[PDB]
Amino acid sequence: RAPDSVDYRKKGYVTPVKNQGQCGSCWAFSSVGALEGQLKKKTGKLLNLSPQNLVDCVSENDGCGGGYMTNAFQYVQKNRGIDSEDAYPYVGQEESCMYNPTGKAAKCRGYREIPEGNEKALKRAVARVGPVSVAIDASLTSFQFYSKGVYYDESCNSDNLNHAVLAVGYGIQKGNKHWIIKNSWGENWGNKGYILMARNKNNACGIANLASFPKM
Ligand SMILES: *[C@@H](N)c1ncc2cc(Cc3ccc(N4CCN(C)CC4)cc3)n(C3CCCCC3)c2n1
Repeated sequence: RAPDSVDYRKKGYVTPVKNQGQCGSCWAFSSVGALEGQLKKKTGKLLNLSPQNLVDCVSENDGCGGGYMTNAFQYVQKNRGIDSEDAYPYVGQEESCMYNPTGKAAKCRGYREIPEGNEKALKRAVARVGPVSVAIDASLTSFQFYSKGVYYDESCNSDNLNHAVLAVGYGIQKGNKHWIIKNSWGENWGNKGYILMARNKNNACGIANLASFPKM
């Protein structure tokens, strides 16, 4: 059976929480987070990858205007690599693509998508693969000002996907099952940059509607 609790932060698969600023690059941080997890799993090394590389170079996405994680993974595969954060620093603004092979830190062989709305499939992926990129409805004031506990709001709309984050684990808190989510709004947001979101509560906030992970 799959573990009843998994927390990749404890296994050293997760880099520190970042702050995306005003740029709508949540999709880039979500993608990089998933790649960072696979890189650690494959090479045993953990390092910050470049979301700016993705913002400036994934032509299929809209830079600071938004984009999909699947398109980001496809880029890394076709481009044959993505630079480290140190080599291509985050600025928080769209600029011409400056990718350079010299700073390459990871590669990608493709990606897989989680069946729409299937939390059991998402659980399997987090348990057997690692951190997974996911999209959610983060438009509610209750989410914006989250501080502690298992987040659940009857007003969340699973069809209103407007933000991308990273699932780095799952567990239970005071009898309530949850997903451990890494956001990209800085360490001062939520619980040191993280939020626990309701698990197995009918795909709350659309947690399993647009999930995917990279193949390495
Ligand atoms: C995260 N900070 C963030 N900010 C703004 C977002 C806008 C969108 C919606 C969106 C815009 C553009 C695209 N691409 C370009 C056009 N092609 C046709 C499709 C891809 C995709 C999506 N998002 C998304 C919300 C849902 C999760 C992914 C990001 C924004 N996210």
